Amino acid sequence: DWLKAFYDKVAEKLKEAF
Repeated sequence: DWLKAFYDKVAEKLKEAF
């Protein structure tokens, strides 16, 4: 579940970025 966690966490950082 930590991975489902790194997934949304990756789209969040990339969301702010661009």
